[PDB]
Amino acid sequence: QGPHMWTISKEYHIDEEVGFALPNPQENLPDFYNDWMFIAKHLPDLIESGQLRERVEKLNMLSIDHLTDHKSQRLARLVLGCITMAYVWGKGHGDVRKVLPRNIAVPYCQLSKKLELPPILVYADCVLANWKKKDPNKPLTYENMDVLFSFRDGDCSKGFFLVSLLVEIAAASAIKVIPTVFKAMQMQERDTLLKALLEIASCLEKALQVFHQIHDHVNPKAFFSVLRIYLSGWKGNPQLSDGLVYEGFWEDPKEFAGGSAGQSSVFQCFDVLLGIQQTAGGGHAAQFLQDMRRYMPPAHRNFLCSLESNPSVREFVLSKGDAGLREAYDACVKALVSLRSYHLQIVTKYILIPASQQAKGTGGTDLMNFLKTVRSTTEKSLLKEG
Ligand code: HEM
Ligand SMILES: COc1cc(F)c(-n2cc([C@H](O)c3c(C4CC4)ncc4cncn34)nn2)cc1F
Repeated sequence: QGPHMWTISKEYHIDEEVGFALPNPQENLPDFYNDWMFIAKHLPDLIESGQLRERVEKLNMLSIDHLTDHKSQRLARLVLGCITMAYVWGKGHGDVRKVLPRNIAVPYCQLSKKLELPPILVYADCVLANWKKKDPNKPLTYENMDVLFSFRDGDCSKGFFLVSLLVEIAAASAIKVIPTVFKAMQMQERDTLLKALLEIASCLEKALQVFHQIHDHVNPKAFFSVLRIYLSGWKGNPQLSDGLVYEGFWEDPKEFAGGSAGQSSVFQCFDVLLGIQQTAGGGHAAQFLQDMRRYMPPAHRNFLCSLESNPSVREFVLSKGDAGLREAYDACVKALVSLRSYHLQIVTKYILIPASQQAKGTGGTDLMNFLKTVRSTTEKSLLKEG
């Protein structure tokens, strides 16, 4: 019949409440994995004391066969991924391990192959599956939430991961409007389309207000001098120029990029929907965002290329000579420009200024240039405002 997004199929694994985030993540693994759980839950103490690497090297190789459902496999990825970052970087002062012991590398790679995700911590692990409600009968607010794992005391990982998650959830409230958009275009329902675009804009405007909470829960000194170390990967990294050896799984060292919000499917989703061709051309920013799709869960990666197969919303609006429809489309693009402009100020506070008192991103190239290119591509998609 063809690529028609008239409904969001349950096979895309997009939750009605939390969107691309993992709904009600599992907190405990079966008892068989207690040795992994003790290490993952005590990374601040084990790293600070210099005992982390020895505790990891003492592990027996545990089979992944006892992780029988999706949520336990996602929790185990988050546990193994946090342990791997702590093992590779240690205290973060130049003494790096270039070989991941087989006792963790083998189950980590087996589980990563099973979930079609690389054997490195991704945004879907440390943001989308790394959370819980303190009280299940209370709403999804910062006060009623916590992360499952942190790297070091005072690293601000709770604030950084949770505010990223909250923004991600706020933007997700617009996903349910996508089938209304495609259906209104197919059925030539102008008023329905206009109303749907304004609702998407409203959601993206609310996501910016949610972002303001970053200042209360993250401090620049801790983010840049402490958390930054554990967010780093091994692709174009001079500290691990050939990548990491996953002992017992692969013969040669392998390179994988560190976790990135370029792996967020909700932001890539609205750029695709609005025809902001962030992945077009052969430039660095476009190549990076396309590359980050292979670091997203497979159903979410599938949702994005499915959106790309649908008719263009931008081309539909551009061809109508309808001021009301063009304004509603621009309200969506404007809300993304506003988010990106505010995020540039956040990056200046949390990265640029601390770095100046001491910038390359996950892609190995200047992060300010990447962000400004992404923002500029969005601003240039406005049909009028200039
Ligand atoms: C302490 C605050 C923050 C800092 C320092 C920060 C830093 C960065 C950096 C360095 C990048 C470039 C990509 C990379 O190198 O991995 C990036 C991209 C991005 N960030 Fe953040 N970020 C912050 C907060 C947030 C929050 C709360 C969100 C909400 C989900 C967010 C969403 C994004 C998105 C979607 C991108 C991809 C580029 C774009 O779509 O404009 N960031 N961020
Ligand atoms: C030179 O100094 C630095 C360079 C940097 F690249 C970073 N860095 C990288 C990320 C990453 O993209 C990220 C993540 C990941 C954990 C998955 N999660 C949420 C998020 C929101 N926006 C970005 N997010 N955030 N900061 C930090 C640095 F200090």
